[PDB]
Amino acid sequence: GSSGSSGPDAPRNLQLSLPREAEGVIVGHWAPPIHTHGLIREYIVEYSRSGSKMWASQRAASNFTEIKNLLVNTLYTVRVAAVTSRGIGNWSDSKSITTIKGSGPSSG
Repeated sequence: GSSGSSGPDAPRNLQLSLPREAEGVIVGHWAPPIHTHGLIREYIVEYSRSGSKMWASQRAASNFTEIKNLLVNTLYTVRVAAVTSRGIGNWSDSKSITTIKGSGPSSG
């Protein structure tokens, strides 16, 4: 219900990055869980703007995903969770990453 016991079920080494060829996008990466109740069907990735009660979760075949449709120069919290035949398990150590507005030259 509410209680929670941190376990290996969830992934590790959560490192959020940004595509140098895509704006308002966040590439969340992680590692496989040390162990799992059963065969891992997939990995869900939930994200929400530091200032917004709206979390968006999506399915990811690999150990990473690409969260597009985001605001540049804005703190975004990402979190991955290992899914099993049953359902979603513990949530990985949520991480924060500040987006950027293009990684090009500076002219004005």
